[PDB]
Amino acid sequence: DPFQQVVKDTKEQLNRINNYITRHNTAEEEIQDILKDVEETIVDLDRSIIVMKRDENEDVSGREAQVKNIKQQLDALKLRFD
Amino acid sequence: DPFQQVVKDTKEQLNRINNYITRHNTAGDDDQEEEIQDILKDVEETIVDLDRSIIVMKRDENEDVSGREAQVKNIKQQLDALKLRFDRR
Repeated sequence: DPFQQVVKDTKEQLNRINNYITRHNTAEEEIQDILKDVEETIVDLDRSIIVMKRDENEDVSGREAQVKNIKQQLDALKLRFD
Repeated sequence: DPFQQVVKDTKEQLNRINNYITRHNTAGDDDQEEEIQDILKDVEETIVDLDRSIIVMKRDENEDVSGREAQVKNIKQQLDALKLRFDRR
């Protein structure tokens, strides 16, 4: 699952920057840039969830339309049976 | 889905009864007529179940989304604390 891999690698990337700050705290422009890259990645995750809610509402709508079509085919058939 | 198969199958049954009426403007034999009534019964119960399953699907998928949102909020918290730590260098 793509979503889970992105979450994992980002998690991982964040732990690396953290460890890097720890070692350098015990001991800049690049960290600021990396954090901007990560903020962008996270907004993309947010967007992908939104797309997912949309697509699933569409799948649901679509299934409901199929069941209603069967209902209509049954009703036409009952009438025809009369 | 199995949903899609059930739809497939139920439409097929509907078609077979239609074709059956076409071949019989008056009653076929008792056994034939009763089998048809049973198929109508089957179809009717299947509708209730198909409807019910759409409810379960919406539920399940809503849970999947909530899960994903919680996962993103965790990363975001993890980033925001790092940003502050970086600020305090």
